[PDB]
Amino acid sequence: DVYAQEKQDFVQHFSQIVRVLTEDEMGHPEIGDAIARLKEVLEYNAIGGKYNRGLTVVVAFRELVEPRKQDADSLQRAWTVGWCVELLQAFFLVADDIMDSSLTRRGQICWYQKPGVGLDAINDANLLEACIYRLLKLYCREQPYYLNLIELFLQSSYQTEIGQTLDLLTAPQGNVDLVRFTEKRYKSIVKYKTAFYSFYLPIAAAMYMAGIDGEKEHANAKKILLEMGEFFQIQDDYLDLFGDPSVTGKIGTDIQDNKCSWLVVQCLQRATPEQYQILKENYGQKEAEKVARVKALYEELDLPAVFLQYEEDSYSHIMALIEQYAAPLPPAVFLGLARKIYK
Amino acid sequence: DVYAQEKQDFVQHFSQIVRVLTEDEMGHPEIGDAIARLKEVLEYNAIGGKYNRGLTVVVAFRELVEPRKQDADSLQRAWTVGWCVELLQAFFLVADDIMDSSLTRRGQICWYQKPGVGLDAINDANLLEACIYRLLKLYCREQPYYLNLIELFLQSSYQTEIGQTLDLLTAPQGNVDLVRFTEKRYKSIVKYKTAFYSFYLPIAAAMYMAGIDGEKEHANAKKILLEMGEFFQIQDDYLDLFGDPSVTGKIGTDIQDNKCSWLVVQCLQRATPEQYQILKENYGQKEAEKVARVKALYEELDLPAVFLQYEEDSYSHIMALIEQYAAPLPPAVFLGLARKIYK
Ligand SMILES: O=P(O)(O)C(Nc1cncc(-c2ccc(OC3CC3)cc2)c1)P(=O)(O)O
Ligand SMILES: O=P(O)(O)C(Nc1cncc(-c2ccc(OC3CC3)cc2)c1)P(=O)(O)O
Ligand SMILES: [Mg+2]
Ligand SMILES: [Mg+2]
Ligand SMILES: [Mg+2]
Ligand SMILES: [Mg+2]
Ligand SMILES: [Mg+2]
Ligand SMILES: [Mg+2]
Repeated sequence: DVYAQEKQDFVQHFSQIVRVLTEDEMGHPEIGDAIARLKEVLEYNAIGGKYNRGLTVVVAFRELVEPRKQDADSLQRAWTVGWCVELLQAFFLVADDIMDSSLTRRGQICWYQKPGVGLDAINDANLLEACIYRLLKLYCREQPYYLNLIELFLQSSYQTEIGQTLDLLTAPQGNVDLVRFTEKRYKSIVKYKTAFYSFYLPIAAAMYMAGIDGEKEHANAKKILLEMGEFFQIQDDYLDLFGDPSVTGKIGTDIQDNKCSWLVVQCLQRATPEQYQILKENYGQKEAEKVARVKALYEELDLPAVFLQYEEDSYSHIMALIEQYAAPLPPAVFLGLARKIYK
Repeated sequence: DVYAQEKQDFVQHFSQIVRVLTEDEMGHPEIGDAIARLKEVLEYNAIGGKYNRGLTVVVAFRELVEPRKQDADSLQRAWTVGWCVELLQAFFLVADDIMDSSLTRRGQICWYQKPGVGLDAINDANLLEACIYRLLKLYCREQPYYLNLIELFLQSSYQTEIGQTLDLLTAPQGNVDLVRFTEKRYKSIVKYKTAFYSFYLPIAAAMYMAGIDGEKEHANAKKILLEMGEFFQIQDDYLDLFGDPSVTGKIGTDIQDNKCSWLVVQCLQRATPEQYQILKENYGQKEAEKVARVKALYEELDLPAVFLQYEEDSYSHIMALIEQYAAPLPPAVFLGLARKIYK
């Protein structure tokens, strides 16, 4: 497994990331304390996930750059850009945990819930974002792809924030939202909030690094990668309720938070008028027994079996798209990523 | 007054800003609702201030570009970059109001306190930031200063966030912070959190637009502008307690929030050991009568008279720096800005 090959080296590069985001400022002692808080934020929030998004940059970089061109410094730029994707994820999750009222993430208490943090985490999150652009500058400023990468990271943030905005608008707290939970809406939300940054962004970064900047090549990749990202979010929604928390590292809140989850969309498609009422009376509320009634309804409509069927169909579909749109890129780029997310 | 001259035109340009941040996406109807929320965020949070930071870009642009070079399109790029500074301010204040537990801003209830907003304002704030880079791209992508401006806005966010981090670390909630409130610390905080973005950023943007990109020219400007920004923050601290709220548009929270304010630093420099105890027992707490005891202590040490003296000295100092460091730039660039902030 090519991801598992490259993991140790990727993670080991983190202490260099952190040294450089501190060595950058030994000329300014007055900001010493702030830099120490930054280190602590990086350590708590950039570590402990699966690193799939960041590793995708590195794996794809290997497969796209001719190996005589993979010198020490280029590899280091690749690992650094991979870490920039992980920093963007860390930015997003720290903020999302506050907005979703979350408890745990990656198996530990959410950063904002730590005593002494609280809403200061808003600034913490934005420092994570700022780190991306400081790394790009320190490591890629003289490369012909520098501007492409900056604009890709910015554009990806914007798309993700537009996605989040739709996610929030579709889920107002304390209000019966069932009319709004449709398939068309669901697919838009997830395209913008997850698919661009989690799937297009890292492969696109590696494309740009390898000097593949053509509009058609990017557009072809993107047809594959946005569909994979949609499946990824549906799986994330399913696991929010049916996953095992010692594996997912987090406790699901989608029903309480009134979310336009794939599950609730599937539910609505199938429920009898009576079941529609159960959903209505119980969805989007804090009360544990209300949450449980919803979950029972989902199990009564074999939504877990529906998810298992959908996963097999989506896998066939994604593979068909790799057949249609991968060339001229190595199909292994996309296949290694599909292996990481299916089963 | 050159600021007052250019104001009407600046403000009128806002509806174009908003049209372009919406016309940009008529090819993507699925995100329609999100774009409507964006418009609403822009309207509530980018409007109602004094526009000094954004206007500084435009005023400075006029004074630095030779007028035969001030065509219709260049002016429009100037007003747009001015609006990018105002968007950055709007980003910062929306987030800062949540973190400082604020009530009002610019004479209306803070965005996050509106019913139905709450911590969704975190995403709202970040959309404001994203707008900057979308405007730079749409209006300045083909200009030789494009990258300079992107890197200046990013670097300015980073510095401001580092400043904020020091502000928060120096003011932990529910803890007696008096030992940490020193002059040296105070000056660092304000340099980073306010001075870079409020004073260096807008003049630097206009410098870059006029093709003045030299390291020494930027460094000279910056010596002037960071000192002005320090005075600006001290005045902001003074007004937090002693300003009239129908003028400031906001209610001050520095004493409750346990802030390393210029006032508390001045207080510590002057208090008898007994007064030091009053401060200690009353600073940083929610209780209205505790706040009032602190204010009475400040008045007992004639801190308002100390501020009035300091303002006159700082004004003389800034003017001396304009004499030393303005050339080769027109001194009117800096003088018009000092007129806007002193008295
Ligand atoms: O990991 P999670 O299950 O919590 C997913 N988290 C996730 C997925 N896709 C995008 C985000 C995200 C990104 C930025 C956000 O706001 C910050 C920009 C200000 C909020 C959420 C967060 P979700 O809440 O959508 O099920
Ligand atoms: O307008 P205010 O009196 O409230 C001043 N506001 C202000 C001045 N300088 C910088 C900020 C600022 C910028 C960004 C912030 O956090 C966002 C980056 C995430 C928080 C505060 C806010 P302050 O709270 O320092 O007296
Ligand atoms: Mg979440
Ligand atoms: Mg979420
Ligand atoms: Mg989820
Ligand atoms: Mg404030
Ligand atoms: Mg503040
Ligand atoms: Mg203030």
